[PDB]
Amino acid sequence: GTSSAFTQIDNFSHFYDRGDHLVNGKPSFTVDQVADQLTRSGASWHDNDGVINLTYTFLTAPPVGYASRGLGTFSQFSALQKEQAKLSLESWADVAKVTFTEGPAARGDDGHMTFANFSASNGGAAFAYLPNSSRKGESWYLINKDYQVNKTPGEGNYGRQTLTHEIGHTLGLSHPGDNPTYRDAVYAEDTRAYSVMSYWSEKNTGQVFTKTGEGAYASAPLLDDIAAVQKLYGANLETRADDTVYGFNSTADRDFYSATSSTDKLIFSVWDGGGNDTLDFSGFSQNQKINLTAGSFSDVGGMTGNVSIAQGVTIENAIGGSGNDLLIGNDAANVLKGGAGNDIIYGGGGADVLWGGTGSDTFVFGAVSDSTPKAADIIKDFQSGFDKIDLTAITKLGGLNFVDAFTGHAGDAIVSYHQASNAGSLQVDFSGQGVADFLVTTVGQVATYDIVA
Ligand SMILES: [Ca+2]
Ligand SMILES: [Ca+2]
Ligand SMILES: [Ca+2]
Ligand SMILES: [Ca+2]
Ligand SMILES: [Ca+2]
Ligand SMILES: [Ca+2]
Repeated sequence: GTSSAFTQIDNFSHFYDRGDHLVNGKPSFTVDQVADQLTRSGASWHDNDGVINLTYTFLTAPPVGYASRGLGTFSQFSALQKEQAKLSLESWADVAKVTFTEGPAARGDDGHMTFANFSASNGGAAFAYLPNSSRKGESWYLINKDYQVNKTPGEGNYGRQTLTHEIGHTLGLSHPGDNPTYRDAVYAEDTRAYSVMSYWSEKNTGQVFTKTGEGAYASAPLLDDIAAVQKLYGANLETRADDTVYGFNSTADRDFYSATSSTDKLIFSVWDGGGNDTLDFSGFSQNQKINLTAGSFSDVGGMTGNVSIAQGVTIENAIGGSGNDLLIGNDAANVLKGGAGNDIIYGGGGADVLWGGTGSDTFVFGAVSDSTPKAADIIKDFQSGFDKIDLTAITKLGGLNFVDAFTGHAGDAIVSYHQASNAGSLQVDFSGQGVADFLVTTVGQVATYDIVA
């Protein structure tokens, strides 16, 4: 078998797997299947220029026929609502080839949107219309003494998500399914851990974002939402195409991607167009499980399944926090830093740069191809006696035979050290061809007792 360290890596790596199985008695849908699901109405703005350019207006007066909508008193968006609406619009624009410019309907635009408030509860908390309807572009928001949610929308609260969700609807995204409860969902992932369009909380799928008495809602399009809107209008590859840091020390310039304190409740799906990027969750003291696999979920900031990387996005680096984290790389050359605490770092393919940080860290390898002589991982701060290099997924605990030179037998391993440069290495001949087919180099000596095989 394998060590518990690898099992933990393997477990988390698969913990959020989707497709071809039942969850909560419902079929689990992959991202692509949800994208089909969320665009099942067939409605969309139409372009040609390859981009959908929409204009939008913050209504200053009721439109003709307004009074017949049974909405009561009309009111214009306050400056705060406009501000939040613009951030919400932007977060959609960041991921799909759609643009939102404030202004009156124009001949050259591809459609027009309107935002306004109403005061009669009978109208519902808020609502919008698909782009193929006669009220295409419109989204309305309730505000009265009894319902104050839309009055102060802000990063992380339902007021901001409402804006995001309603705009999503005007873009062509329908709700995940047709009193109803999650039990009536058509697919397992119909919760707001996967999509802001869902009416059901993340607790239905097991994720934990916050506790009772507190609200925590993704401010921007989540994983399936991104997939859905990109299916409709194409992926916007131009956003954040240079190097980008997400989380703490964020350079993404988006409130929902920024963290400044250990108590921040991050709920986002990373959309990124290119460059060498990092998920920096170093400011957190809670245990995290960061997965750089495209389309995968991570447990960040003491929460679970709250962070994800969109399909088609390559994120290269991850920085754990103070807790006992799991860091999982992808096929690219990754820089993974555990931070303080006892971490389990898995590089995956390519030559990775691993940092344990203080504590007692474990560097896991699941396949020979993870770290070869021609493309080897480098653990830049290996602390012998405390850190470990785990090869159990490869050896299945069969053990290794530490020697000074490969004898041609499968399982031979060579622990070397070059004092003059404080550089160490673990070479292994798994195939037994008489030469190393697996290599890991370190900064700091490595001893046979630091290896788990
Ligand atoms: Ca980037
Ligand atoms: Ca990248
Ligand atoms: Ca850590
Ligand atoms: Ca550490
Ligand atoms: Ca990698
Ligand atoms: Ca690797």
